[PDB]
Amino acid sequence: ASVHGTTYELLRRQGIDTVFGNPGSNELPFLKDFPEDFRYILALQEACVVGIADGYAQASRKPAFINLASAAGTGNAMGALSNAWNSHSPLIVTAGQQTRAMIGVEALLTNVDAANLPRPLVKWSYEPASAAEVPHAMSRAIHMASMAPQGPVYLSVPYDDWDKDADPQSHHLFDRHVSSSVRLNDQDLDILVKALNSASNPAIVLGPDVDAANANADCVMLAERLKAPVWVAPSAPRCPFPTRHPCFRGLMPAGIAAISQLLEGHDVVLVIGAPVFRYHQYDPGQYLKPGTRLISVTCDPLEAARAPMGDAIVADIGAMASALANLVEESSRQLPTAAPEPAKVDQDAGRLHPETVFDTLNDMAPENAIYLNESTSTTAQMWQRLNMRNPGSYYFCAAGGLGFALPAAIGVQLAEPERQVIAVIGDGSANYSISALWTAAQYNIPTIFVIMNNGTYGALRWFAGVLEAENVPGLDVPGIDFRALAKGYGVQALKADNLEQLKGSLQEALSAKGPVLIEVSTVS
Amino acid sequence: ASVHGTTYELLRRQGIDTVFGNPGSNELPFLKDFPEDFRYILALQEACVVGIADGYAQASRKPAFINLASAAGTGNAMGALSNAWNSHSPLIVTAGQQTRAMIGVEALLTNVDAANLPRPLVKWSYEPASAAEVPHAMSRAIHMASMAPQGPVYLSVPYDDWDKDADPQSHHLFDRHVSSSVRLNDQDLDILVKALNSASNPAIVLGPDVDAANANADCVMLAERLKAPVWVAPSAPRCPFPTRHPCFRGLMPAGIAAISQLLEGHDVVLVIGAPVFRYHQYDPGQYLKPGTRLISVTCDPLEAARAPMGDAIVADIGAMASALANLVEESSRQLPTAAPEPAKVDQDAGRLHPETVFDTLNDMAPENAIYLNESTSTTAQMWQRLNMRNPGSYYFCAAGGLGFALPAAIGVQLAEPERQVIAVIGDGSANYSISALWTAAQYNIPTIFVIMNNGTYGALRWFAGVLEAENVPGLDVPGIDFRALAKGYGVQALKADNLEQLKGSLQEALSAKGPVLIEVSTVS
Amino acid sequence: ASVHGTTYELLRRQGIDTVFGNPGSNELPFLKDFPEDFRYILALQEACVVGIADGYAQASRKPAFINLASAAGTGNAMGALSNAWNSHSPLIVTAGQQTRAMIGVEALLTNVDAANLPRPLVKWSYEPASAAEVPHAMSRAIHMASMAPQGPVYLSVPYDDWDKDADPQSHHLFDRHVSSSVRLNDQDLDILVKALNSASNPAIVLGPDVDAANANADCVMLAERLKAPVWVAPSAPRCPFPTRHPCFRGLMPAGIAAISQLLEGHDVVLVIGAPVFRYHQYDPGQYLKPGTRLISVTCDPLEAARAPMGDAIVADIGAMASALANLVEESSRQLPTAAPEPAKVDQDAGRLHPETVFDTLNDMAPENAIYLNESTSTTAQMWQRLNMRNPGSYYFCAAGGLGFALPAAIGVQLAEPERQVIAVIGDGSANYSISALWTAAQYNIPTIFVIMNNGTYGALRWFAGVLEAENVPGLDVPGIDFRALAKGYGVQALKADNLEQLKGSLQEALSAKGPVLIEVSTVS
Ligand SMILES: Cc1ncc(Cn2c(C)c(CCOP(=O)(O)OP(=O)(O)O)sc2=O)c(N)n1
Ligand SMILES: Cc1ncc(Cn2c(C)c(CCOP(=O)(O)OP(=O)(O)O)sc2=O)c(N)n1
Ligand SMILES: Cc1ncc(Cn2c(C)c(CCOP(=O)(O)OP(=O)(O)O)sc2=O)c(N)n1
Ligand SMILES: [Ca+2]
Ligand SMILES: [Ca+2]
Ligand SMILES: [Ca+2]
Ligand SMILES: [Ca+2]
Ligand SMILES: [Ca+2]
Ligand SMILES: [Ca+2]
Ligand SMILES: [Ca+2]
Ligand SMILES: [Ca+2]
Ligand SMILES: [Ca+2]
Ligand SMILES: [Cl-]
Ligand SMILES: [Cl-]
Ligand SMILES: [Cl-]
Ligand SMILES: [Mg+2]
Ligand SMILES: [Mg+2]
Repeated sequence: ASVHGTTYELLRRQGIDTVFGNPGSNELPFLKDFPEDFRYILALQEACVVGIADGYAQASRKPAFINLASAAGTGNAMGALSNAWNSHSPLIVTAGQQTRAMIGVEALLTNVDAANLPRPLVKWSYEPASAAEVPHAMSRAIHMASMAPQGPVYLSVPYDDWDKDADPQSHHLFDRHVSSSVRLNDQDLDILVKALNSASNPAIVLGPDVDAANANADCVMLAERLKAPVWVAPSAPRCPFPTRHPCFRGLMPAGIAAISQLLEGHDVVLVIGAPVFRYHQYDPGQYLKPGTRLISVTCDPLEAARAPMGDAIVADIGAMASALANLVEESSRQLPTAAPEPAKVDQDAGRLHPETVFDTLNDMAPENAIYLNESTSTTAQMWQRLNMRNPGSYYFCAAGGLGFALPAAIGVQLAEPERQVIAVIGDGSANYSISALWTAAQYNIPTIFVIMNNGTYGALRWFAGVLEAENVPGLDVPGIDFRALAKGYGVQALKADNLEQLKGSLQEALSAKGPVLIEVSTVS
Repeated sequence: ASVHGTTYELLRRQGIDTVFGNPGSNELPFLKDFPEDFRYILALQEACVVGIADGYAQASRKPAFINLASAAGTGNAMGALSNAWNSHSPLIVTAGQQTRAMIGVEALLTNVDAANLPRPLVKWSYEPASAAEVPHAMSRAIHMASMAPQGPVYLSVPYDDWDKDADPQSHHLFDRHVSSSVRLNDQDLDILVKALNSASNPAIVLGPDVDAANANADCVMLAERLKAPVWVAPSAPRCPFPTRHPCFRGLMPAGIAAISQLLEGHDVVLVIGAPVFRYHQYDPGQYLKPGTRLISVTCDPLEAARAPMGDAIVADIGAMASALANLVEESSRQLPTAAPEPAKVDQDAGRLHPETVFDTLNDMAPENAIYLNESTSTTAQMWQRLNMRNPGSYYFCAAGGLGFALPAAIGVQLAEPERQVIAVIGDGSANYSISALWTAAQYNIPTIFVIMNNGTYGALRWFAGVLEAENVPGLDVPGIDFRALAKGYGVQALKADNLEQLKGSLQEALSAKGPVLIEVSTVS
Repeated sequence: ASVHGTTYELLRRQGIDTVFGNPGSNELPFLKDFPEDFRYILALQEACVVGIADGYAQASRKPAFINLASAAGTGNAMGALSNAWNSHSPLIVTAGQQTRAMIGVEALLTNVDAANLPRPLVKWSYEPASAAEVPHAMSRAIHMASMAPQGPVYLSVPYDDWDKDADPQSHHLFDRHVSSSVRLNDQDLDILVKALNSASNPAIVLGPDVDAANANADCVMLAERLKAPVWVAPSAPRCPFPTRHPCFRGLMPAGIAAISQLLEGHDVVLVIGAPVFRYHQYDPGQYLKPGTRLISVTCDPLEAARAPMGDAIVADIGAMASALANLVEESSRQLPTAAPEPAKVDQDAGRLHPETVFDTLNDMAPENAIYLNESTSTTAQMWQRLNMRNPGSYYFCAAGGLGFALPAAIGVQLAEPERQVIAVIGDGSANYSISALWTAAQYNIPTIFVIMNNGTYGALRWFAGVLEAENVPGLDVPGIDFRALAKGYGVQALKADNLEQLKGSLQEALSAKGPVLIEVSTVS
């Protein structure tokens, strides 16, 4: 067998059946004779390719396979990889290299020092030393992406390798099963459970790796048993808990002092599946107040090492959440009472308040909708206003890199064809990966894109306000017609300049058979 | 408090009380006011510093702390770090940097691009962005070295940082407990146990991480229950099993074909705490024969990813070995019978056969001796001839890097003051880290060094033989007087030119109160 | 032809005829059939191999070729490479890699991520993607080491490559001539010359790249024409000027304030072949005083970029020094008068003052002796007391990394068989690369080693004094018998406990036919 045949068999045997890509000449020998059981999803720029694959992997809870055009294609995707690193997304990023005979002279399209190119944003990065090594290297890439803590990996392959003879002993790669589904030993787990049972006022903080593990329901059971309030760790890339469950307390502010104040009076704080903590703003103070002990369960040694406080356990989040949920006692304390409904913001017949948009989405969207957020100035109100009952219902750029939500919403919608995906994206953010719209049109992936148009980089204006920073250039983005951009890429386009029109536009979008973009005129 | 005071308190609170070092000017501000409860162990060159620390960490089963002289000191230690990487040794390697005000001009002793210097031989490498970050970075270094899979880490600190004010919130670092003591979830563990119980002819292969975890006794119980032969994985850095236990079958040859042949007819092969596999010689063939299934338990995702065959489970070796030993059924098969005694090689009254040396050591050494091996041409016979009943009884350079055993034997002896350490080191290997002898003399660490002197790089001569390689230069090392070298560094020196003298020399060495070097004249 | 045959022909055609090495199994297929016109120089540890090659390259003013044992051998040499980087030494460092078929499984002796290992201490680092690329990669290594600014490079070669068929088109590599012998364009050079001619009180500062270029005599002509005092830039790795020439003013102190004070009143300061500046101690103040303009000529863009003051010209030092020396006017100012003789330090009949040792060496050594310095506390007095009339007369570890002078002195002596080499090395420094002595013995390279024995790391004691740092551990190195160490490696050994004996020992050493080590008892 050839390296090509053996590699596609390895992929198929490891559950991979879709290639997200934008092709180049070094990749044509990989893509030729493309197997009839595989699906190729084309996107027009590599930030889009990787964003789509990332949404697909996150929602499907399995690795996604990517093929990019040598160094330039890889480089165009590196902002996307920064988000993927922070969300622990299992992405197998492959790129073609020049023919081995032409690497030394650095012919056009030679990826120089290839394995160094995507660092430090990948778990593993490699170029094989021979053609027959390629299937083994691909095996390594699959498993390195998939083992806890999951993450992106990179493999560069000289284009002449594919037609060469494979090692027949590569068949041993095909059915390898590799597990990191592990949890704390019984003795030490019993110590932790007893600490939780003995707490007089426990709190729980949950991060994205809970949703990635589909540990949400187990965490609900855990919070109910412990009668504990539940927060979402700051800068949340995913939603790990039903947002109208009685224990739910919302998104933590991304500040050191703000978090220690929120946790004050809680004697044991159990953090699961989050870094401790993804702060953002400068908000100096105490990491914890006296009287609060923190215990973190994380899938990532790098998270455990860098926490500035608390104990940590490095283990699989699904295995730990299940074990804890089933081992803790039923506390006789009273169950926390549900947060009140958010207020209705006054809304006239003019431009939309973001609060109005979120309330209307919550009113009209199906109860199993999936939301994506890249409307940076409105995140707190989004979290308060969307009832998200189910797992896999929310995604936000995990490293704060704009250009994620628009393509990721297409990948999530491909992963979850029966759940309506609604991406809420600011007018600034919408441009970064605008060409991703084409893929939704071409494959008829019926994502709904809600563009929040206020003409400015709102979150930066606000931050310039808190800095008292005068004369900052580059904060306004006037003069973009998003309906025309949608038309440009073949996506149905609507515009909502007021509440009446927003409702009408959503009704049309929700019953459409294809992707729809709604440009919403929002308040400055 | 100062960064200096806070950092030493963090070290003390995390169980660190010894600094292995060779000082330079960038390190003096760290080493000043050296705490009276800490111990500084000086060595004369950095391969020696790190080799001593490495033996200490491996034998003590806890992290060792190192302080090296900027870039040059770090660089001199990089061969030592290659071994430490392969043995998963928890080494916290620190080095001083120029004062922050002088880094930009690249004053003498500026470590340029410092964090890149020890890559790829460290798990984590870093220089903090400010003085107040230093204690947090040190915390990260401690935990990154100590979490499974253990390994060396690197921290560079500008010398002006130590006198600066620490963050008072650094006190939260002091008592952090971080655990990776995890094992496979119950459901999947039950599947594995049933596969082991159902095997008709199981075999067990054990690697160094078993000895590192002190999982040896549990693996004995496991092998006894399964009535299974036990091999040591190839290129063994440690001994994971009593070498005269009835199940023991010895060191596997480091070849692909040789291993698949040895495993033929075994239906399930359980590998614990080893890469799959650390082959060395070219020996092409089948990874496994038809009919053999392999299951690997490893502490290291990188090992699981690169195995060319078999299933894998990534977990703590101590936790897994304990669980398996206690969950498997007692097989009704007959217990394997012990390997026969090795033959006595004919020995005249002249130069010593290596076999004679090992037999004599086995006869005379205490039953709790600890051996180190850097006699590269004699490893197979060493493994056959030393009865090593106890854990922690054997060390061999895990990446094949010479210059390990001589300093490591000093560190092991410091770690295990009641167990006589005996390092068996070839005349070629002895030179790499010869100056380490001084540290044994100065601190009166009573290691015994047995120099196998045959005047040549024997293993390379042999390999040149199998290659039919003629006219290879550089294979002979005549003209070294090891007794004079020992005298040079203050270590008692003896010479054994025949068996009579070997016995006499060992008797003297074994009753000595200090380190002793015996130069043994061995056959070409 | 094979890759082996083609590669040795390329080496021979590019002027390489000597391999400095310590062999391992991955290198045997390179070293087999070693050409009869090449010379292999074995050393016992890789810091020694590279130090010897470095002295050889620096003194010969041509590249030196090195072959090391995979990752461990490379790593053991990395302290040596730190010095080589700072001295711009043209070193071609090669190492063997595992066979391509065994790289993926990471068999023992696989150099993982090989090209990253020696970074950031090399100009270029690479592993070829195929066997037929090896000669081209070697060509690249040769030229990258040899082009200004010269420096070390690294090439890793899988051992199976050597026997494969070469590309016949590789013959075009053999006679390539690559030049960087360039100087500033005529127009801008005329501007510089006019600035020098117009200066009322010029000074000249010279660094190691002047001696590397053999630009010394041209700089003498330049200083004589300009009637300018001449200093050696701080932390000097080489001597660029006759030390008793009337213009010579000695070694600059390695401090910011000290240098600006020395240069005060000089209106134009021309720096040639040095960084601006290799400061060491913290000595804050002005980079230059008002009224001083600095102009730097450097072979190294990295030096020009990081200078904190002055203009710079990046060009070949030999070409620039020649052009300037021949273009400037003869100033009618008076020639500077020579520095006075240094004082004779009072010396009793006991332990030797370092000043006495240097005075006696100056009295007895030939006028074309070559000195190496690794006696860190005595450098200022060494520079004042040795009359070094000729180029290539002084070497000091360019990155401050100890372990350079002992092996480098052997390489320099091999490069300059008619010039007596005398290495003056402190008792602390002597241990780092002590095994290098063996190579001097075995090849009968008649270097003289003068060990300055005061029992302590003197320069660090002094620095601990200026820091007022109390309780610093690890500063004393008692209990080393250097005569026994020399005996151990087959080198004639003498001891000088007083002046009478020093004179007697030097007389014997100077007339000896082989290497000689003299252990000198010096004052604390
Ligand atoms: C790739 C990239 N570029 C720039 C930014 C910086 N940035 C920018 C430009 C923001 C403004 C986004 O504007 P928007 O219209 O999408 O949303 P808002 O008006 O609600 O802030 S928020 C933010 O962090 C980024 N995070 N990622
Ligand atoms: C740092 C380093 N340098 C070189 C080698 C290569 N090497 C060398 C030089 C060997 C010969 C060791 O000679 P010895 O006298 O210690 O033992 P034997 O005579 O029994 O082989 S075995 C081997 O792998 C190495 N492994 N590590
Ligand atoms: C590899 C390495 N390790 C440690 C140092 C630190 N160091 C050390 C240890 C010095 C003392 C040298 O002692 P010596 O006996 O050779 O000479 P003096 O007594 O004259 O200082 S000077 C110095 O910078 C270094 N520069 N390089
Ligand atoms: Ca109102
Ligand atoms: Ca509502
Ligand atoms: Ca906006
Ligand atoms: Ca016989
Ligand atoms: Ca016996
Ligand atoms: Ca030998
Ligand atoms: Ca006097
Ligand atoms: Ca004199
Ligand atoms: Ca000294
Ligand atoms: Cl358990
Ligand atoms: Cl479980
Ligand atoms: Cl010109
Ligand atoms: Mg990069
Ligand atoms: Mg490196």
